[PDB]
Amino acid sequence: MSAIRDITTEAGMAHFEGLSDAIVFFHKNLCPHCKNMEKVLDKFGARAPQVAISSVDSEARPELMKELGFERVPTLVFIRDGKVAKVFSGIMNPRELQALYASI
Repeated sequence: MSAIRDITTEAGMAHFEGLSDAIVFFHKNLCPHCKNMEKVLDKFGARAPQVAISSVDSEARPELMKELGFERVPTLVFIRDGKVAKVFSGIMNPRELQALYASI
């Protein structure tokens, strides 16, 4: 169990138009690599109640990835005022993810 769950039911620009401060993780089904970042985001969100964090299957949501320029990779996307304010593809530890968020 963790606070980071797959949401396809509302995601992308039409959900971003409603939000003030949020984070979306574009994970994949097969690849073991994506599965780690959920545990990182859980520990990151546990001490930050005021940000809306979720994940989303990039193989179910490929029409969005076309607009941000993503290929097939574990991408963290950060939304402020409904605008993409910060973005990166890959994995990191929860110590260093604090500086990534602080940079925004």
